[PDB]
Amino acid sequence: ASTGFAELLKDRREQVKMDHAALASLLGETPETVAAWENGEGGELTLTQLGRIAHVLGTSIGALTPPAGNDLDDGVIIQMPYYVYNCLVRTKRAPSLVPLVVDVLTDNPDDAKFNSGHAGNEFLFVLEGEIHMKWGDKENPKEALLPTGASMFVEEHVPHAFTAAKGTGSAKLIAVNF
Amino acid sequence: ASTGFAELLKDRREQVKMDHAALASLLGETPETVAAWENGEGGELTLTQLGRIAHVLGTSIGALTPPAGNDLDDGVIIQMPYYVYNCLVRTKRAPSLVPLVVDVLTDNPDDAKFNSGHAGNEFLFVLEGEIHMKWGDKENPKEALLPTGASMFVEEHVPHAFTAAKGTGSAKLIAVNF
Amino acid sequence: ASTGFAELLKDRREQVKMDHAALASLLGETPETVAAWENGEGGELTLTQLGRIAHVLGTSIGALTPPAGNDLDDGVIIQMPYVYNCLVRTKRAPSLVPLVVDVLTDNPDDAKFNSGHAGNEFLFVLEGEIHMKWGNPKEALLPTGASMFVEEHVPHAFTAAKGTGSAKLIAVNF
Amino acid sequence: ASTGFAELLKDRREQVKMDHAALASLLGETPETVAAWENGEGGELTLTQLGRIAHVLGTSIGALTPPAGNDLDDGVIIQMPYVYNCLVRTKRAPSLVPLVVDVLTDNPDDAKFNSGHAGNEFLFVLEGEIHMKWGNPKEALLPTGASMFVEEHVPHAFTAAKGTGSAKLIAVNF
Ligand SMILES: C[C@H](O)CP(=O)(O)O
Ligand SMILES: C[C@H](O)CP(=O)(O)O
Ligand SMILES: C[C@H](O)CP(=O)(O)O
Ligand SMILES: C[C@H](O)CP(=O)(O)O
Ligand SMILES: [Fe+2]
Ligand SMILES: [Fe+2]
Ligand SMILES: [Fe+2]
Ligand SMILES: [Fe+2]
Repeated sequence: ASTGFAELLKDRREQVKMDHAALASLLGETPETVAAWENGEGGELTLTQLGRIAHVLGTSIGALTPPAGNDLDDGVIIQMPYYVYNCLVRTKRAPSLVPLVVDVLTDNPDDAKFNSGHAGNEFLFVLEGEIHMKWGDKENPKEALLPTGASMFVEEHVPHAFTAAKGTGSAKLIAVNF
Repeated sequence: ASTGFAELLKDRREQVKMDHAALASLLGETPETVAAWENGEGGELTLTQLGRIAHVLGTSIGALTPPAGNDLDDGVIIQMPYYVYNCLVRTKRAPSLVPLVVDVLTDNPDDAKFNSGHAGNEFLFVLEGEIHMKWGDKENPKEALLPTGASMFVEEHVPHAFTAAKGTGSAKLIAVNF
Repeated sequence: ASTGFAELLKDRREQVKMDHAALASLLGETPETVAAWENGEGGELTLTQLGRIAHVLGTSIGALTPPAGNDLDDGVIIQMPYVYNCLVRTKRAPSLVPLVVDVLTDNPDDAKFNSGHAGNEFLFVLEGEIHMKWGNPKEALLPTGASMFVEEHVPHAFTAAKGTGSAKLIAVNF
Repeated sequence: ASTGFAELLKDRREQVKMDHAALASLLGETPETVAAWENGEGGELTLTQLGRIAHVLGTSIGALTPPAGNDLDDGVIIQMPYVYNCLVRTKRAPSLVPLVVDVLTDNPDDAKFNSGHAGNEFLFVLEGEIHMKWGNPKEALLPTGASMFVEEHVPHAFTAAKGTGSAKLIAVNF
């Protein structure tokens, strides 16, 4: 984080044609301190201070910090084996990827509590049982009965909810947010 | 396609400050014909001709044609239920999404024929049996044994191959390219 | 175009697990015809036909066609020297449209609005003084040397300052 | 920053099915502390600590922090008027760095190279004549009014034409 910030900070400062002294003057620091940050010593900078640094450099904290990181072994990562979520493999190389095996333990559609929508698309596959899906306007939603083997796609932000089909006991589906 | 091209063409032409006559002069057409295209009559234009139109407008055919389209019902789309691929739900709103249930009928790892890699990331989940996965350099690859319930992530372009574990008969996995 | 399409078609087809025959039936074509397109023989396909091919493959025409192309000389392109005088453009950055605009009207009371662009815009006052209007509009009198940024979709108009005759701006859309 | 982080933290946490206690244990914090961060009280978290929070949540610090912000006035920002004279910039388009460069060296034999930028660059010769070098370099003598495009990462240098004293360019990085 500190090494990444060090590199990114120096890139942005040079990009806006500021020297150490110029940047220091806008941040209540000495140019020696800014030089220190560009040397990896920014580790203890606060979120608040980071916001100010991003601001004077006309950018975001995100632009001054390193990407999530690489946790892959030559391109891949493997994970061994009302609602219980069994989280599947995730990776910093694709942060929005959140795959899950969901056991649905309520078979009363009236218990379907709607989301407000997701950032990111979602793919679903019914592994066991039958699912009663609802989506859209929670006040008056669309509905579908998804039997085992059915597959579904839910676009970003579309609110949804589901339970197992009425009186069918329980259902299991795999849900992949990407 | 014609209506979309009509709108996009007129947008680009105006964006580069060209009038009908100017654009027509670069394409061996009359300005009336270009006006016609911007009126939805470009339907019979050839791929070759489209390439030339994109070229003189300093852009790509893609920039002059409409996006894939919307096949969703209020945000969602549902599909009812050596290798056999059972294609799951797809959508033009997320073209790169290609989910599959793969039945692996060869349990001889020596039969694993490597890919050359995918455009797009890939999430996998072993539904049945045990999978013998290989990835990377086909000449000397990485390998892992994925039992039922295991989940895996393969980064874009990483070549891979798989069969069921030696002498285990057959395996089944769900593979989601996104 | 034909060769780029041949490569992208094959890739997409393989991507959706379709063999020549599978794709051909959906289009009402023979499998040899599809093989021919992937052999670079798709040059005469019409826009409408491309739309059908993209549709059955669940994608766009753009996803099956090559990028703009490269017109740079080792990464560079140069151009030697209301009236629009178009500056250098490149297929490597299509949305870049730099211009030298001659503003020949100096009656702000009669400026006309450009309902907004798709894309941001950077401007620099080359000569004279400009009277800019945007967004009961927001306004600004801008002397030579002044610079400005206009966000995508923001409507705006320009005129030379009241009775100053004319002015020049550099406008860079990107 | 604190409020943006509070919102993004909660969203990401919910996204990975973690309740306050689940996230707190991984960080060696109490669940009340996490609740406090989502209550906008994360202002004093250090860069290193943010790195740990992002790590356990399998994302980047950037994904948990707000966008640059808005400094426009109804979509517009203006700026009234080798030496770099910085023109208008905006947090709504951070990579836009327009400049008026005073080229005070007129000995091409002694130009020095900028090993390439991250991002494209558009240039326009304001005054005098420029001697550009890029990429045994490629070269070009550019009179006033000439314009040019330099693709990302392409090394380049500028000097006024041999013995012409000085020149001025407008360089727009985007
Ligand atoms: C829990 C929420 O109500 C449903 P999810 O997050 O699985 O989409
Ligand atoms: C068939 C190829 O060899 C493997 P896939 O396309 O499932 O990744
Ligand atoms: C400079 C101006 O932005 C040119 P217009 O938008 O009116 O085409
Ligand atoms: C105009 C030039 O591109 C400025 P530099 O790249 O040398 O910083
Ligand atoms: Fe969901
Ligand atoms: Fe694959
Ligand atoms: Fe404009
Ligand atoms: Fe440069």
